[PDB]
Amino acid sequence: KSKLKPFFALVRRTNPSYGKLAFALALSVVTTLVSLLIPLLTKQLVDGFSMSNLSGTQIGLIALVFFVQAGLSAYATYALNYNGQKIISGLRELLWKKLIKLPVSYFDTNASGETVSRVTNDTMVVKELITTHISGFITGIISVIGSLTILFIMNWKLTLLVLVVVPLAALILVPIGRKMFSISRETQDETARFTGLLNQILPEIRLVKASNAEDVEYGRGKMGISSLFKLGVREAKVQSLVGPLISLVLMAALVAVIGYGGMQVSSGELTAGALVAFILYLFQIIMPMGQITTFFTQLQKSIGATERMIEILAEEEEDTVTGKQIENAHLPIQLDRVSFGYKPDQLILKEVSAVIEAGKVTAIVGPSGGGKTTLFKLLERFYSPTAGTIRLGDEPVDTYSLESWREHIGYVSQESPLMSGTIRENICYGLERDVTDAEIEKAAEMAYALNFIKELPNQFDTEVGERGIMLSGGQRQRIAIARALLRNPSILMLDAATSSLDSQSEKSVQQALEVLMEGRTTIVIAHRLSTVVDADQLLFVEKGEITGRGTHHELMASHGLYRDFAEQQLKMNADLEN
Amino acid sequence: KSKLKPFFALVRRTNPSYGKLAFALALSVVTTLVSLLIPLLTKQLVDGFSMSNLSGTQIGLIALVFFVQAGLSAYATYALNYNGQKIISGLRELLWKKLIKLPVSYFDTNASGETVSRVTNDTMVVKELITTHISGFITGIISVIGSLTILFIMNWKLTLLVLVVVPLAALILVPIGRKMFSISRETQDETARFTGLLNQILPEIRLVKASNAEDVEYGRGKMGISSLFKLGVREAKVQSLVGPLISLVLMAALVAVIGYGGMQVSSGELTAGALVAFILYLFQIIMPMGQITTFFTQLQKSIGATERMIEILAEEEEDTVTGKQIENAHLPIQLDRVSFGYKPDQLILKEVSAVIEAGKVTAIVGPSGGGKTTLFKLLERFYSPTAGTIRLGDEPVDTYSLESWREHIGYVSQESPLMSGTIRENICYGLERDVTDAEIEKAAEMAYALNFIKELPNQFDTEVGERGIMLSGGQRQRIAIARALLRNPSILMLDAATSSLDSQSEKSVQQALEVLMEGRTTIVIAHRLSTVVDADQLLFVEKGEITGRGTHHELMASHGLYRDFAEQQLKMNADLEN
Ligand SMILES: CCNc1cc2oc3c/c(=[NH+]\CC)c(C)cc-3c(-c3ccccc3C(=O)OCC)c2cc1C
Ligand SMILES: CCNc1cc2oc3c/c(=[NH+]\CC)c(C)cc-3c(-c3ccccc3C(=O)OCC)c2cc1C
Ligand SMILES: Nc1ncnc2c1ncn2[C@@H]1O[C@H](COP(=O)(O)OP(=O)(O)OP(=O)(O)O)[C@@H](O)[C@H]1O
Ligand SMILES: Nc1ncnc2c1ncn2[C@@H]1O[C@H](COP(=O)(O)OP(=O)(O)OP(=O)(O)O)[C@@H](O)[C@H]1O
Ligand SMILES: [Mg+2]
Ligand SMILES: [Mg+2]
Repeated sequence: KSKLKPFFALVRRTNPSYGKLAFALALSVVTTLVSLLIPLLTKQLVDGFSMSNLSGTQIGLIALVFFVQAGLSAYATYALNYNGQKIISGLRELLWKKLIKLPVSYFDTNASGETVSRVTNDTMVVKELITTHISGFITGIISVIGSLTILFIMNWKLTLLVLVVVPLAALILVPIGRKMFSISRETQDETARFTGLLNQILPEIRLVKASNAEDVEYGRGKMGISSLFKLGVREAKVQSLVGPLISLVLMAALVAVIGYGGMQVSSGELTAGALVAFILYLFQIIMPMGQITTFFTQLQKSIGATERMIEILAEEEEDTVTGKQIENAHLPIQLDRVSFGYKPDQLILKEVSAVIEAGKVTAIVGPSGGGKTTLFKLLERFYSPTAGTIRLGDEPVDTYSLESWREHIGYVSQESPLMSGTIRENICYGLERDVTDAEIEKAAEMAYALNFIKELPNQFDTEVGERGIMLSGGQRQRIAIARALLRNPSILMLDAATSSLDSQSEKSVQQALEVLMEGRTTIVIAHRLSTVVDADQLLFVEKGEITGRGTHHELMASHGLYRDFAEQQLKMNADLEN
Repeated sequence: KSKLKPFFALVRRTNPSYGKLAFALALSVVTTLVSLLIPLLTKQLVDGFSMSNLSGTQIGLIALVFFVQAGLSAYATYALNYNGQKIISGLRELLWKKLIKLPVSYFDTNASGETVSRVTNDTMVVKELITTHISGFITGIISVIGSLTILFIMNWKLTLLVLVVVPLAALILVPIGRKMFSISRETQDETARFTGLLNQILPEIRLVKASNAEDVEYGRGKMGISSLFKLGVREAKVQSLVGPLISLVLMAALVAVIGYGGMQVSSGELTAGALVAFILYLFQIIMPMGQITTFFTQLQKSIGATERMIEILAEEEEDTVTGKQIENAHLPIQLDRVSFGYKPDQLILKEVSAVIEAGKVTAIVGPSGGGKTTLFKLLERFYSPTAGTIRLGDEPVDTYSLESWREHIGYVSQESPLMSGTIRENICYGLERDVTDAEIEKAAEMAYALNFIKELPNQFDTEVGERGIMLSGGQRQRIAIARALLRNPSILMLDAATSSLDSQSEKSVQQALEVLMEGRTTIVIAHRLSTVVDADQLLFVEKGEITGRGTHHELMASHGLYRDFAEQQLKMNADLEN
């Protein structure tokens, strides 16, 4: 609560803005002083400099130099802008050091398309306030206090009148402040959701063109713009209510300076020139009051923009803490009852319990929707179990720091996602070492990628492009297997890595992986049982429960379901010749 | 060329801005006139209204009402903002009516993750110019011309001097204009590329967390921010060069009004008060000159921002033109010498020629990297062939309008992409009809989806989230097959639709599809030959060439390769029991 406190804390966590802004403020206050000084000099300076010829020759250069001193007020502007930029740049670094550290559950919950716009399109709203309206506020406040002291030395009562009228402006501007806050929050939310929709539509352009939904999607993208337009005009329709109201307040103050002006008109007003000058300076003060009002409305709008970004920085990332660096990684992974559900109500794993042997092939097999890839996401500690935990040699897996547990496990996903860039920026990813270009090569050959990656310009960059769309549906899986094999991992985890590639490449990659990972522990999902018949252990997973565990022969002889699960399989290939 | 012409054309293609802006301009010019009028009245108005009390009682209300007429200058501001918003909103509709109409080749070429920022983060730069600096320019120009006529009626020569000095300001401000243009273009390009990088990183968060590349990716996201910061400070470092230079120009003009002032000081300067007033009004004119300079620099920056968006609107979309609405769709698709390459140099299809029979199953089978999905992208006219064309009943497929050709062909891709939203927003997509709930069902039951879609809260929305990540890798393929089966298509095209689902679901979906699509033409890719043994025709595709075409038995007996391609397959399943 008290939005100003968290906003200024979020700004003050961007430290190096703090230094030169003082110099900026000093230059601005001195420029404001010289602005207040110029007329008081210039009038009697005209009569004083009656001999313009002689005055301009020697002292006239002063009348030039002060002007370029006005030039050195421009510096203050640039100063602000530089410091201004640093603040928003600081903000982006904060968010980009938080977004990629939040646990994956936050990204299953919040769709990450929108948070990207939170990083890119929100802080650009914080730019305008810091860049201009802070200078506006400071010059306005100093000019107002100066004119206040002036009129105070003019009068003892009418200054009290205006200083009481000002609080009325505060209480009449508060509701517009709240409305600006609410409108800015909804507009920033709407721009975030719009960019999310558009980023989720465009990369799927093949689906749009093929389903013939160009028109429906243009409509659903137009209805998103129109909810910006209204939220981009209603806000304007509130800002217009700062123009009259402020003047309206001065109107009352005028009646005030008239009312007491009529009340004091016997003793006061004897120097009616004093009253006239009072009114003149009231005009001169109504200008900077408008400036201060613009700054307060912009502060409320900026808080309304960043009140959603002020909680992405409070989400508790979770990286290396225990530091118990893994030392063996060659132990059998034990699972004691390990139950887990993405949402807390429904359970997808109901007291699973298996023993992944060390240095052998264990195949998690089962019908779709059974909860296998979620079993790996448990086994790689993306999430954490709700029931009892995993162990290595009777030690819980929460005793080893995550950085020492993900640098030992090479995990090929069901999608085999690629990122835009080179193929040497996806075959080697995050490897702190310099790959040595004999290593990228042995890894690709162990994934049967060296054949197809030499027909193109090279390993060099067949820029895979966005989501690896410049490669096939089989070549990108081969590249993902290569990325997993490059790290020389102790525990391998293939989530159907031979899914979308043909039979020949399947046999080759199988031979290579079995030649390499002989002494290490491997866990493969086999959607078609022909590829894991030789596995050492099998885990039949159905509905989040491990129904049958054992070798292929004993399980198929003891498990009724899996036999059919194999038999139909056999039938098709047993039908191939006849 | 001549950037102002294309920019104003791009704005004028947003018509309904055009109307109320005239009212806005009239209100602004009248407010500028009353601003120029106020002092000339107010001085002798203090003298004439010395009554103090009698003037305020009856006529004093005028001194109030004109102030709220100042309030009705605020309207003009809101007017601009409203019209301002409409322009940028208009722009977004233009781009969103162009981006989803460009042929897919443009999206293979230009990564779409940057064009999304071109739509969302560029026009927000056009907002500031239209919202404020157009009013600034108009008031400044009118005030400058008024003061020019004033000083002209004061003097016949010194006004010529200042009107000659102004062109010097033009020629000294041109280079800053060009620098602002270049900096704005590079900054907009950099923000686009940054948002592209970030949108291609974040949705792959599992890959980042699992490859342990949190630190490398934070670094590659920080190096993107720093190239905004520099491009966001260098621009500021150019804007600061408008402050002094303009004043510097006035400096010369001062010497000018002094120089001829000394030249004419014999005849002129006899009314030295005239010279003093000339200098005073030169100050009063140096203010609006700064305003006009700000507007010109902002115009150059806005052109620098939109000079990349002014060509996305010139890319020649390609939708329904010939209008020869397809009438039969039950003819055999003939392929004449066809050849196609994504880039013009390398050919991926080298004179392919096949005959997809009408009402039968033709299976395109072949090793990965062979060019099958590109053969479908030819057969669905995403791209167009470079060699001879496709035909239906001896008629080229470029004789039928695309809208009548994509509403007849249901095409399941290799990725089976989903979009965030309901499952009833992906099982039925772009269908103009109301999709009864009995139809969504006889569809999702034909794809073996009715079983898993009832365990969850319902068809309603087990929101599949961004890229369908709230569903499995098999459930989303089943949903994609459902989306293809819902449209009741004459030509079906399954690009490995039974890839990532288990054997039982494979058999069920195969039985359902063979029960439904018996009278229609189907084309399936089979990566594992057990699923298309019963197909009527086979197309062995290797390296973009159709090596063997025929039934399974005759081809396997006549084609040496495919036999091994089958035999090894058999071996694994022939090894399953032993
Ligand atoms: C929230 C709406 N925002 C505004 C509110 C404003 O209120 C004003 C009250 C004034 N006191 C009572 C007369 C005077 C003098 C000028 C004002 C101007 C103003 C400033 C510069 C040039 C002309 C004017 C102007 O409006 O012309 C009048 C000289 C003004 C401008 C804006 C943008
Ligand atoms: C590109 C840099 N942009 C600027 C350039 C500027 O040049 C100015 C030249 C002037 N003529 C020669 C004296 C006067 C009078 C004021 C100026 C101001 C100015 C305007 C309002 C209040 C104070 C000042 C100001 O600088 O204080 C001086 C009164 C000013 C402001 C900015 C932002
Ligand atoms: N955010 C989520 N990520 C992954 N799975 C989720 C999520 N939310 C819910 N689920 C549930 O998890 C299950 C998918 O995980 P699972 O491990 O079953 O995939 P899978 O077994 O690899 O699928 P398949 O066997 O077809 O490859 C589904 O039943 C789905 O309802
Ligand atoms: N933008 C692109 N989109 C698709 N393919 C491209 C593109 N650019 C180049 N290609 C080439 O197209 C070929 C992939 O298309 P192809 O039809 O061979 O995929 P595929 O045969 O379905 O792959 P698989 O058989 O493994 O599923 C690759 O050789 C690749 O080099
Ligand atoms: Mg492919
Ligand atoms: Mg799955």
